Amino acid sequence: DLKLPRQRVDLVAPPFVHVHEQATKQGPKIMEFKLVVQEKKMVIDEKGTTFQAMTFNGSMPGPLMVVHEGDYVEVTLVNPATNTMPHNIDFHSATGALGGGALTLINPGEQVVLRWKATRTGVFVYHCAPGGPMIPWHVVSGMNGAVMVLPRDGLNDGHGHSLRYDRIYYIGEQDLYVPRDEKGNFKSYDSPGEAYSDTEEVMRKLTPTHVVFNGKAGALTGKNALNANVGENVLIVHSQANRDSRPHLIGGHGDYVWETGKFSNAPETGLETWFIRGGSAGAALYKFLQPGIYAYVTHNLIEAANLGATAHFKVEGKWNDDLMTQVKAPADIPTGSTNENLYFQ
Amino acid sequence: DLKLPRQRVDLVAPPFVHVHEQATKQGPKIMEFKLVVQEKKMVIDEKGTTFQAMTFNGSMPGPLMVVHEGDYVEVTLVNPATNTMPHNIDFHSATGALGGGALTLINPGEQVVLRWKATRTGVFVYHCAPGGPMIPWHVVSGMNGAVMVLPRDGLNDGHGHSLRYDRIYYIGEQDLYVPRDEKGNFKSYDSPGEAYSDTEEVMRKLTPTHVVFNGKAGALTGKNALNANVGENVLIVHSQANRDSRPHLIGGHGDYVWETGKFSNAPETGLETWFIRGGSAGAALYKFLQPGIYAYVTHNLIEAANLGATAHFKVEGKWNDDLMTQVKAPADIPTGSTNENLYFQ
Amino acid sequence: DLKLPRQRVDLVAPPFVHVHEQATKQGPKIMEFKLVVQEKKMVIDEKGTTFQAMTFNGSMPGPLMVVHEGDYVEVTLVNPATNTMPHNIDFHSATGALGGGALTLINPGEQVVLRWKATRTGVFVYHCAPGGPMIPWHVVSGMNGAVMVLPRDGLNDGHGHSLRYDRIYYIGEQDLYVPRDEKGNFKSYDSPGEAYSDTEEVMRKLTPTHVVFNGKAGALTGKNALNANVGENVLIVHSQANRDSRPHLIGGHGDYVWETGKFSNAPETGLETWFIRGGSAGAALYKFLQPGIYAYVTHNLIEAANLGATAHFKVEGKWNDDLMTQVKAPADIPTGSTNENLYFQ
Ligand SMILES: [Cu+2]
Ligand SMILES: [Cu+2]
Ligand SMILES: [Cu+2]
Ligand SMILES: [Cu+2]
Ligand SMILES: [Cu+2]
Ligand SMILES: [Cu+2]
Repeated sequence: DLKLPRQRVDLVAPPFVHVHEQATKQGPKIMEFKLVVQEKKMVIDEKGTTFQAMTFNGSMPGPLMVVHEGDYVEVTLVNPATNTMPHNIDFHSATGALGGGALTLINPGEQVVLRWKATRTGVFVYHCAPGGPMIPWHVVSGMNGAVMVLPRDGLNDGHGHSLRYDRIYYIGEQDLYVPRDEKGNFKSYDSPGEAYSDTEEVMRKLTPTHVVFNGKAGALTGKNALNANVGENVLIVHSQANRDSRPHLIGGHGDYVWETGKFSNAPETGLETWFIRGGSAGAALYKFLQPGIYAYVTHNLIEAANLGATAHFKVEGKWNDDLMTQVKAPADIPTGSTNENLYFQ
Repeated sequence: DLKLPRQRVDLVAPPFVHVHEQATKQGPKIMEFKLVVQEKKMVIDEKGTTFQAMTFNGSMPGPLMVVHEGDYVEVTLVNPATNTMPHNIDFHSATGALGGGALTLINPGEQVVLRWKATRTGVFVYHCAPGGPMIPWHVVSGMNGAVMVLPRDGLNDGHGHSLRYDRIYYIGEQDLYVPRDEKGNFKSYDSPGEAYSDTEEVMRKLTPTHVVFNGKAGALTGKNALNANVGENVLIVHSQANRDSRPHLIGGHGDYVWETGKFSNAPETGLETWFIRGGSAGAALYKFLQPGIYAYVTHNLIEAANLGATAHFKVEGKWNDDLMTQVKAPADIPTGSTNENLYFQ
Repeated sequence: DLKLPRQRVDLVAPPFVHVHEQATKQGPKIMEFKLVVQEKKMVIDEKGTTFQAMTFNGSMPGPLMVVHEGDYVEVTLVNPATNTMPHNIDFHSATGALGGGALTLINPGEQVVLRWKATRTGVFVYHCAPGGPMIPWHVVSGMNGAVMVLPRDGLNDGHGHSLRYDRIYYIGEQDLYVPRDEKGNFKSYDSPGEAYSDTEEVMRKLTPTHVVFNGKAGALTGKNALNANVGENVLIVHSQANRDSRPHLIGGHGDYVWETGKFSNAPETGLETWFIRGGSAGAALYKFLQPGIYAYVTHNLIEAANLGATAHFKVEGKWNDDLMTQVKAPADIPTGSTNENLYFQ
């Protein structure tokens, strides 16, 4: 007997986001989304390591859902008969029944329809959580995404000023636990079930083998770099359903950062590095001031450079020599420079 | 020559809390507490693994002490002659002498009386800290608790509105470092001293074998679930004296969260997951809106499900279908559903 | 064509800081700094373990640079011909070209001059970042420091009150990854290049062998303790370029803490323990109220006591028995004390 208008949303693969309004004058709606569970082998690194992944909608992360405060979110969760395990969904945005997990457990060949009222603003994790040890294993197998619940008036700076983004990207970070053989090579498996025992042993020691954005090392570099232009205000939503992260935009800042990810809280200003606690989503606005390549990392630089957790932005525009300039290009060290007379010698 | 009234406090075992007022019109008092050190073997997991524990008042965590701003806290620390090691106490709430550690070192058969003025509001860790390597070892052996210093006016939302809790629970999280034999079995020892060398080796690699609430895996599940009712505002104090945590109430939120734990700072609103930095206590208020089981975890879900760090709430009340409802129970996937035509196939 | 006055800054070795003003009436200047890369073997622990370090200005951390909002910072980066590797510098305070890394890559025998406008207030990390796996390896080899960009009006409490420090100390925390032989002994190498392969293997498992302040275990204890006096307001700048930390002043508090480190954000008040996300600098003011030894730690107490991460303050002044006093010195436990009748027995 919820007599509200219904609006179907077509989800898009991360790091892109389905079309939505920021500020709206539309009243509350039943926002209809479909998530289809896909268990499949995926490539996770640049050497071609494969992985028995479990996904919402075939991606790591699952897609970003966007609704407004006071909307109702009606999610059809589908578990195709080609899958081997039960699945469900827990929305950190939702109230009751373990986030909906206690209402969405489906076997292969089943679907279920959950509605939750979007009473809490912010970016939130959603993840599979079937029970017991299956909870971490489904989540670190890739079954996690995020949902953004925007204020109807859109974002503000917590000091009565509207904030509008020109562009939005969703960065889902995934810790992966890939078994190795005696020789230190990553092991391949024919099913998630066959990988489980060896994978739980790696999981137990809490140290990922891979930490990736958008499902694989290099996913958001080279050809798949994130585009932007000088002057654009870009919202960067970052989620980590299992493990902490410390995002940093190399050559940039977080102009406005909700590191705990909830828009009822004023953002922090001018951050270098922020913190996404495992089990949450956060968000950072930045207005690009300079063109060129930016690397977006977790600033555990070992994770960023050696375990997969670097994305790139390619920003078009004119260089601003006032903000930064190379005064003198690399040149031989004079004489007659008196390095040798310095304090620390 | 402190001529204030004296009030003796009877401590209770966590996760319960001794009777106290929130707002008070009482003036500053000397609040008298007794903590008795108990070294003893304890069971820490559901397979019956034992552990040479060191405790305040026989529990992990030690009990929650509750006082008001400007009270004086007079702690009798007792180290019974049946114990084998010196102990002391460091109050993160206190000013001077390493939190009182430099004034409370006692051998077995000794007691000492420390007074500290409650000048700082919030929830704080207290822990043993005898010196050198004994500091981490006493703390990760279980010698840590918390103290709450309430404003005399009780809690507020940082925006001039009173916040009152119906119910308070203290969740002490403990990282444990249990040696394993060649075969991967947990080792048993006859004394804390005999366990030390092997335990320090595990401690050095920074990866707990167990992460538990109230001293053991399963301590706050099944029969020992935390009770609440729909409409109750519940304060959840969480401490971790050694290692970070990211609390999350599955199916709930943090309405008001002091993740750094200090009531001179406005809480954040509507959090999904918060962050307890090792060496601190934090606190979250939540008003239950839905009945049923809630799991309260660290949202490193590997820690939560596989290393012990899950508690349950059992909440009585009437389900609210407006906040969340199962629109359609699990059913076979139509035909004629066109899964196969979806974008990500 | 930047026609501003030029001011040369003489850097000093951490934990000291070069002379500067807090509030200034000086207009924007070109602030000239020189950083000289020094690759050298350094001692990192109390057992004399050596390490193939890479440094700015021969120290871990590199020195603290201090400027004011709207200054321009003109950095001459020097890579002497006695070094073996290329180096560069990334300023988290700077906008564009990967923080300046994309404008400062120099071979041994070269120098380069970078200018960046100090548009963002706070404490920021600077670090070497040559590209790819060399980024973490240069950073965890010691090539990181910090820069403080003060408001021209100096610090404030975010509530319109000026905050002034009597004394400033820069604590650079360094995670180190030292290979071990079959026997568990730390390995020595003749060059950074020869250490690389074995070091990357340790780095990959994300668990430091050492966590140190000012480059070595014990660097800021005993003779090299940090001095202060009762009544002094001390600013403690803490940086970690690669890995999280949770600073705590044992026997003290953070009166005013910018844990994300950016002065456009009001500090938090009265913290026990704060959080420095890897890849950032934060800062805490404290007014000493009590004399004596204070230990300043990361409150992973295993790291603090067993991997090197403890500093000391030695504070001169008169003890305040009102804040804390030993009511009764250690004494035998009465009879007739009824320990045995207590709840937890
Ligand atoms: Cu699943
Ligand atoms: Cu969750
Ligand atoms: Cu002890
Ligand atoms: Cu402590
Ligand atoms: Cu370098
Ligand atoms: Cu960086």
